[PDB]
Amino acid sequence: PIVQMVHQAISPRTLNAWVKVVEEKAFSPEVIPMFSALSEGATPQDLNTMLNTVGGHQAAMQMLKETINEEAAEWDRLHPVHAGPIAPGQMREPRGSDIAGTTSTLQEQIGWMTHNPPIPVGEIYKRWIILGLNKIVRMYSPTSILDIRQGPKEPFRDYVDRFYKTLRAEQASQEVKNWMTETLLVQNANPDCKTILKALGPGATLEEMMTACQGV
Amino acid sequence: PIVQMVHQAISPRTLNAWVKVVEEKAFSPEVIPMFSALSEGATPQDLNTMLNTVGGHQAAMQMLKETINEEAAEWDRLHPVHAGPIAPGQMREPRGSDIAGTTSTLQEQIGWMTHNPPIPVGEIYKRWIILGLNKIVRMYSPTSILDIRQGPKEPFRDYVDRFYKTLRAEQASQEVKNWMTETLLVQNANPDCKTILKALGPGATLEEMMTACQGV
Amino acid sequence: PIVQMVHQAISPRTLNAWVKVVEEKAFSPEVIPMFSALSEGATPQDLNTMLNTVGGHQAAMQMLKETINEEAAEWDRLHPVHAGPIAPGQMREPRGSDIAGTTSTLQEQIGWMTHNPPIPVGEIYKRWIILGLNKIVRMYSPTSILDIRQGPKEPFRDYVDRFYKTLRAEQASQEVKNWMTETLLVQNANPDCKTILKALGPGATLEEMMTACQGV
Amino acid sequence: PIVQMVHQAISPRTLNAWVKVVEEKAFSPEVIPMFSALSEGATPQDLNTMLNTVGGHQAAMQMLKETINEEAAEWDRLHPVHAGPIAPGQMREPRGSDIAGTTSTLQEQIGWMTHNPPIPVGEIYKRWIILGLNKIVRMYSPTSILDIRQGPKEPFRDYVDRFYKTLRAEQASQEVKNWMTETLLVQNANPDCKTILKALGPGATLEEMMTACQGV
Amino acid sequence: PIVQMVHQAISPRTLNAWVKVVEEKAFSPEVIPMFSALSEGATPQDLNTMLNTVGGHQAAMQMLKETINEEAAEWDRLHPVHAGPIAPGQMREPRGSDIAGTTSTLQEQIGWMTHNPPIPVGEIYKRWIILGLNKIVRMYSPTSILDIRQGPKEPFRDYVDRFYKTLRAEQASQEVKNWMTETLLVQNANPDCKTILKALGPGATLEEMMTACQGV
Amino acid sequence: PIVQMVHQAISPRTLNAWVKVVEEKAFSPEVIPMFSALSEGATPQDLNTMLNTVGGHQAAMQMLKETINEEAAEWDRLHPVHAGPIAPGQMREPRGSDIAGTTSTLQEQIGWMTHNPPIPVGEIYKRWIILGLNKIVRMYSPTSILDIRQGPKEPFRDYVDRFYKTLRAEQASQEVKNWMTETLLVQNANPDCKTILKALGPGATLEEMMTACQGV
Ligand SMILES: [Cl-]
Ligand SMILES: [Cl-]
Ligand SMILES: [Cl-]
Ligand SMILES: [Cl-]
Ligand SMILES: [Cl-]
Ligand SMILES: [Cl-]
Ligand SMILES: [Cl-]
Ligand SMILES: [Cl-]
Ligand SMILES: [Cl-]
Ligand SMILES: [Cl-]
Ligand SMILES: [Cl-]
Ligand SMILES: [Cl-]
Repeated sequence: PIVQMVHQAISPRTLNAWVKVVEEKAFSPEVIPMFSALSEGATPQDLNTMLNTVGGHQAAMQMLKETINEEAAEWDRLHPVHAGPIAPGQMREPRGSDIAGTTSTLQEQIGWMTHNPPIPVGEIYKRWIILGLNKIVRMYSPTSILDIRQGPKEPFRDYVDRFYKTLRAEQASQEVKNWMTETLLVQNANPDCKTILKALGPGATLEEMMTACQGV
Repeated sequence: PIVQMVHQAISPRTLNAWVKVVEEKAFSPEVIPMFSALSEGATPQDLNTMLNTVGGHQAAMQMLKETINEEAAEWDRLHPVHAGPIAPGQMREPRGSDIAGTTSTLQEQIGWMTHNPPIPVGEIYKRWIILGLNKIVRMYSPTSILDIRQGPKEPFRDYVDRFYKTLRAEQASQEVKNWMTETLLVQNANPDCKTILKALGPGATLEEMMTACQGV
Repeated sequence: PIVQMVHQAISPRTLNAWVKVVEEKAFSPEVIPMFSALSEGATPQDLNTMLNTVGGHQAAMQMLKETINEEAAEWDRLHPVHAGPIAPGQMREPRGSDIAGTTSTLQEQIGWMTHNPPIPVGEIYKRWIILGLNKIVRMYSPTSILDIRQGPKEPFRDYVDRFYKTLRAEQASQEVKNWMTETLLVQNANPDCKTILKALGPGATLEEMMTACQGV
Repeated sequence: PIVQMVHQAISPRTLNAWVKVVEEKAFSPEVIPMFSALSEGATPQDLNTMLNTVGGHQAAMQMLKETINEEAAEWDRLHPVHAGPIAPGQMREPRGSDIAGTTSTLQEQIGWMTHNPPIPVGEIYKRWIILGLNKIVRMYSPTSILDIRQGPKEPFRDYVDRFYKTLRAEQASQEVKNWMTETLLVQNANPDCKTILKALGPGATLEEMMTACQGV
Repeated sequence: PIVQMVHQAISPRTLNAWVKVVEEKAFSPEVIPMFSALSEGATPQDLNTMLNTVGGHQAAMQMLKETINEEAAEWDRLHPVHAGPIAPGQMREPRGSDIAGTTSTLQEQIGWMTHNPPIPVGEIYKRWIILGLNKIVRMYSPTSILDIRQGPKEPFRDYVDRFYKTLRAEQASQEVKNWMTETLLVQNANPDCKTILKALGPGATLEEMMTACQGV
Repeated sequence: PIVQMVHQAISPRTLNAWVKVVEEKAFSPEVIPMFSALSEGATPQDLNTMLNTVGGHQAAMQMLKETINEEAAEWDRLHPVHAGPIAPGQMREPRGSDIAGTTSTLQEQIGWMTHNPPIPVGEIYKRWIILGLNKIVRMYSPTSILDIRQGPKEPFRDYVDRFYKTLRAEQASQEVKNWMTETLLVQNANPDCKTILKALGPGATLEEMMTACQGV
């Protein structure tokens, strides 16, 4: 990576941490923030390193490649490379494959990221990767948010855990996710607690809803 | 984070330490000082990282979001953003969402924190988070301080452990907590030790109270 | 902490090390040097961090608070704060609560410690804490030094281990501890070895005493 | 290694990490990116270190030596060393054995890598090593891509895992690997899912293919 | 410690390493080089830290105190402190107790070690400690070198291991240890191997002696 | 050690790593590259540290001492120390014992290594140590290369592992080791595979030989 801006190689325990995360948790939603955390300031070389060191899950890793290729193709459409000799004081325009690290050197990647103005190929490629990770996470989620219903003897707290866990893996914008909160959470509660929450009105906090069905 | 003031990415073992803390201890009172300890000099990006890497406990994490949103809304009320072009020498006013890291870049967060005078968005957001963590801890505490009573054969030392453990998780200011100490501790002791402590008078130290009921 | 004088946040494994020490060894005498070791150059913020991250032992932690408050009250008595506007070139007088970190900022704590002449609030508060730790250790020691007596078939070496272990936790100055060595050690040995040591005279080293009762 | 350009010795946990990788995973495809990751900025001395610290697998390590010798011999053919005294301001031409580290000193290796223009002996030798590692991985793969066929009750997702796992270890260029994807994957699926995928047409993504055979 | 010359606090894992060494290996000869290794550049404060963090073994730790006090008393005899006001440009003469760290501050210890000419109180105290450690190791060794005799079916290699292990813990100068090698090793071998070694003559290497009795 | 050229103490986990290597793997060939790896830039003090921290194996450690003494005696023969006062601008000539670290200070060792021209006592002593380590490894190898013969049902790959493992521990130059490869490997294969390899001719690679006897 590059620390704020001097270049550094990816650390053994960063590498190891990422490997263990995928081994232990597969593609559970929290893996993605972990990935981003472990890739702060990462060059495409470091990002590819993290991806390539994953054994197994090669259907997902292939899916991720395609997503990255789609995003790369789109970048090329919007940003066409122009014919001409790259002047002494300047550096060339990056393609999608240069951003994905496959067709660019470490020094070129360092060049784009540090040069003024900054061309953050690390952070661009990272967004493409996270995009592909979301597609995987969402596909690899077994349950739908519509199916999360509170059991008759289930403590509300456990139902809310399942609800927002499943919600975290849903393919939905924030406005849609807002609708799911205000509609489904109360709708799919068990009869006893459902009554209790309906009596609070449709503008009570989760704290208030959780403390309300705490006894029941 | 930023070390005293050069920017740095959050370390693998900081990340891992925070993850294990929540796994092992859930939301026991000591988790909060640990959080603060592990987030010293943290930017909103680093703070969000720590929060987002938590798997499970999504009812609490959602509660935390709402608290953060409430604190954000309050910040906006007190600090209204003004219309105008941000001059070359200056930086824009942060909103609550910029402080919560959701609508601000890493560079902007670095900008506010390092610029003179300092606009410590890291430390502001951290207070909001700790506020929300307290709401969770206090809600997730099973016992009330009123219910902590010494068993007939219970060593005083173990009763005082339970008392100040439960006290640590109570929703109460210091003055109220002072009242609980001077009132309940002696009140809820077992008959034999209760007599002993009453004889010391109402201005004896815990050391004196503990050593007094040490034999009994 | 501050490394010799640039400020730094407390490390994950410092934090973790302190936590494990208390978990594994409770308040055994060696915990205190460990605490001091792990808190070298620590600010009050770092010291409070270490204390607050302890789960359980809240009777002791409360005792420690009172001791710290007593030492704070005493500091205020000897050092009264004066009325007046703090000039541009100067910094305010610290109270006991500023030294205990509860009423002072990190920057103020950094200010006092680095400014010339040095006002070492870190090292002052640390002494108060160690004072309170001793009160706990000594109270939480089950045995008295008077009760350490050598068994009839006990190897002297094991008796000396028990003696100086129990001695380490005693409430006694060095002169009193010197008296205990020269009086009790030989006095409370078993008959066979007691005779042997009496024959050496009252000015023989522990090495000489241990090697003398090595065969017996 | 050399960090961007100051020289450094290879770290204990880099060393250990590489050792454990080979112990745990033998020569599974992901070992190679790990090797490269752990050898970022490595000198030939550091590269030889990593190779020599491997116990066992000495048939492979010998194979690797031969590959390295072949690449070394080829370098010498293309780059013949010229007779003459190396001037004060200059440094000598590296042979293949100098690149492989066997006939060059650490200082010479540092010299070539840092001097302008750069003579990256570290990165050249690394390519030769990775070349030899591929020969081993590919030879040590038990299965052929032609033999990966979906079981009648096998979830497609598991079949795609096996397919792209085995594909990763194949001796094939990208164009050949593209042909294998578009030809064999669908061809060797089980009857029920095979029909489903044929109906999508020959330009559907893996995401679309995987989600299509998700129910079946 | 002080790294070559900037001051630093003792690291968590240095501390922990020393603690585990004593727990696992007690006072086996190799502990002493480990101690010295872990205390490279250590101030008396750091040295006392390492010693004080040892739980158990308090007979030995007390023995060590006495040795340190003896060495301190001897230093004072040879180096008497003179009466007079310490000038602005100078620093005071250290006593034995200042060297042992008990009566000197960290800054004074830093002062003596860094000032020109150097007054290495760290390295002086370290020698006293190692002196006391040897007394302990040698006392705590169960066996004498005279008692190491080769069993009739014992492989010579195992006998030489026992011999030089026991030799390492002996109270003897190098000349005496040389005599033990050339005299006892061959003398105390078993009849079959004893004959073999006598035939080599009295100037053969251990390699030659070990390879000679390898078959037998 | 000294990092490229500022002095540093040997790290806890370097120390620990070396200790574990000897505990786990004794004197298996790969230990030697590990030693060298862990001793990059090491002073004689650091080298002695690593050697002295080994518990057990004292027959080997004694053998190593003798080898070091032999190499030291040889250095003294070739490099005789001259009589005269060492001038202010210069430093003294090192003896073998100064190189082995026994009769030289840390500062002298730093002096020789950093001064121009460089007198690399660290790297000289290291060669002597590795020389002595080879003598041990080779002596402690149970099997001869002549005795490695392929079993009738043994996969060739396992036979080649045993061959080059045993070869690695042999006392032989590269030319002799080349002869062993081209002569014995094929000679000592089992009848079925022996025939197969003879048919390839006497200039086929190990890759070709291994892939040839892969089916058989
Ligand atoms: Cl790869
Ligand atoms: Cl851009
Ligand atoms: Cl997230
Ligand atoms: Cl502000
Ligand atoms: Cl707290
Ligand atoms: Cl003061
Ligand atoms: Cl080797
Ligand atoms: Cl080149
Ligand atoms: Cl102590
Ligand atoms: Cl001196
Ligand atoms: Cl030693
Ligand atoms: Cl030389």
